[PDB]
Amino acid sequence: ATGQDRVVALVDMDCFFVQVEQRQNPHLRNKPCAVVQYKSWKGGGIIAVSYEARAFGVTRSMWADDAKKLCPDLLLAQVRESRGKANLTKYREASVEVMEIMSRFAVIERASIDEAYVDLTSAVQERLQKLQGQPISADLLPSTYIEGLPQGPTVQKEGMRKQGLFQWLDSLQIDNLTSPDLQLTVGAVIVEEMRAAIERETGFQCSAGISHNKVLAKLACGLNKPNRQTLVSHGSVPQLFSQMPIRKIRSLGGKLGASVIEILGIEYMGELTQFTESQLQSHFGEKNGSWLYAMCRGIEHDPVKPRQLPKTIGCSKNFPGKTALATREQVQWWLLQLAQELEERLTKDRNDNDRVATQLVVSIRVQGDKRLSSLRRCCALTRYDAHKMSHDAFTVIKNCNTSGIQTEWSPPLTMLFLCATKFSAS
DNA sequence: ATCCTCACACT
DNA sequence: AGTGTGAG
Ligand SMILES: O=c1nc[nH]c2c1ncn2[C@H]1C[C@H](O)[C@@H](COP(=O)(O)OP(=O)(O)OP(=O)(O)O)O1
Ligand SMILES: [Ca+2]
Ligand SMILES: [Ca+2]
Repeated sequence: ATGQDRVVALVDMDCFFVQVEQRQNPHLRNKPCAVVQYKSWKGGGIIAVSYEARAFGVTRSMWADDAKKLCPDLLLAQVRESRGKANLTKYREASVEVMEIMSRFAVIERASIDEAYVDLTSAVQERLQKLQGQPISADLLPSTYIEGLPQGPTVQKEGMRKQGLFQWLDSLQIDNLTSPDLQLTVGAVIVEEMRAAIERETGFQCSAGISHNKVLAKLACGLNKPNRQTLVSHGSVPQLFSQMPIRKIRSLGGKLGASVIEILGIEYMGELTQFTESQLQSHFGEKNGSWLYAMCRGIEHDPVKPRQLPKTIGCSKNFPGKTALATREQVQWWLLQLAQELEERLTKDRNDNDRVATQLVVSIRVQGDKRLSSLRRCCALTRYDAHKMSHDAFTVIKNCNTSGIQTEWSPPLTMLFLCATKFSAS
């Protein structure tokens, strides 16, 4: 079981929110620019950064005022605000554009607002039969890198890419319709078409990874950005993983990746191969150890889920520091703002996707607590009605109020969160 | 004071 | 049902 059964692609829009504003505002194209939300505090937090601005070291999470110190000619687009909070509608809608184009080629899994996995196994099969037995020309792959090539016995980047592609296509066994390397190559030709279709029909540029599973696809995608795709073959994995830091593989970027590194005394993904599956399972659990055992050999079976629609519709606002909501009527007003956006997006969903949400999830944070949420509670969602939702949300969080007064809210609320979930066909 | 999101595992 | 992790 070499884990070469499937062809999987991960497509990822290049600096997506920036492109969305650059498409709409041509003055911003091919310039250092970023997208920010909320202008008042330190110029606004940066959530997306064009590749021109990145070369000055501008990053996400920075304050816009500080980014202007790194890049004085940085241009800024501010996220729409509605009802006193950020409104992402323009980007969800531009996201819909991209998901619908990709869905014309294969079944996709929406992984985030701007990336989708594609299972190309079947599409590659059909294309292999229409392809008689004729060779794959390099012109079919004008923006594809083959990771690990060129090797063996040109100083500029496009030169390297071409030499690597040529070495790869020279040794392609195009007479064997079951060689896994042929299938990825044909998968990559389809992804070139997918990416040309996206750019022509939206103007949005993107990168893609093509491999045999989701984690290699995602890893491959970020090896050659922007506006390029990378094929990571099963055979490339030992050299690729030998110096790949663990935290770079999807889901090892957090506490678990930190435990793998610490407990085992290792640094790179390839070092995991020296351990038995029983050993990995003993340190990290049955499923995490089985998964680590196979993943460090480049094998993973997580399937491409057929799901293009989010499972939850959510809507939240932080109230940091001195702004924490300390009165009962303050908490009521913002729950109404939240419910009002929620209601408007839910009714778009019902009309667009023939489904209804049946459960309302209310979360709050409390000043003094350490974590994202401090409490989560749930009631029934029977009506796309902003007042009822916010009345029901208040009902189910009223007793969190440690205050003895009735008009006050102690401890003050630092976050409000409303989430419709548990959708059913309608 | 990166804010606002979404999926999923664990219990 | 509620919590926590990991990601965009
Ligand atoms: O913390 C965040 N808070 C609010 N919004 C965020 C956040 N993190 C990412 N986002 C939004 C904007 C980003 O454009 C889009 C895709 O995210 P993401 O793929 O990670 O980065 P990106 O498309 O901007 O650049 P790139 O893929 O070329 O590295 O998600
Ligand atoms: Ca992405
Ligand atoms: Ca992206």
